[PDB]
Amino acid sequence: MSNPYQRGPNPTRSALTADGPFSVATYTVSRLSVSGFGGGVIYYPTGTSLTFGGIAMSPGYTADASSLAWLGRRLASHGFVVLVINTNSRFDGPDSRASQLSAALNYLRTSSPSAVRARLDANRLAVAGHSMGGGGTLRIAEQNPSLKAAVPLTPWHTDKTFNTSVPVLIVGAEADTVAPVSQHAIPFYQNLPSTTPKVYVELCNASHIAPNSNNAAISVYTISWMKLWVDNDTRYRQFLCNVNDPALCDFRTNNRHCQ
Repeated sequence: MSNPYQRGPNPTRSALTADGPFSVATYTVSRLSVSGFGGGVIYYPTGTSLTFGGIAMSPGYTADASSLAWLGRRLASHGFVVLVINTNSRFDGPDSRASQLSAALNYLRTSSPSAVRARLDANRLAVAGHSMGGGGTLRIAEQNPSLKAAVPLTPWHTDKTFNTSVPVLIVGAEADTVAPVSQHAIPFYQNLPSTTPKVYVELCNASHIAPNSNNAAISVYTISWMKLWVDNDTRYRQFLCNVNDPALCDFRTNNRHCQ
């Protein structure tokens, strides 16, 4: 076997900025059915009988899974099972959101409808989250080394050091005034262990709400990082190596993923 996990056509930067090749179905996880997180929406591939890796995603300065619907759908369409949670509360802090992400991942493994479980390879799991949720991503990554990848988006957290070996790609927003890049995203990046694969990208002319609507840069880098590590799909290395992107105002990496 070459790469059992590889999915979809050969990628072009262009295709990575709109919904991908797989058809997508959704399933609402009602708040009324689960314990350690609010509800959620699972986005998953139909029209295929391959299994995909799984992603749990936390919303940002709200409880609403709808705020990241575009990106749950987006990642799904490129070949993922994606559970976007609602949080228990509007005001849940990063560490509680880490708990909720944990619960959503267990939900995916143990509790999802048969339609979903069928598309899912529960051995290949990753996390993403906006803001507060992004801080959660770092915490949960620190606690579960078996996660494939973490993608914090304009992350916010009071703690600055996370001891994780999970590959991290952080998206900062240059004009973010709620989680300023130099007090949040960049410290997170710098404090990760030296041996962990990591990338920081900073969106020019974007604020904390940048992840809340369709966004080409967030799309390209999130899809590529997920593909690279969840799927071991090195065809995605090209979007994360020798990067040159006018959308970006900063780019930092230890370049372990270009090996």
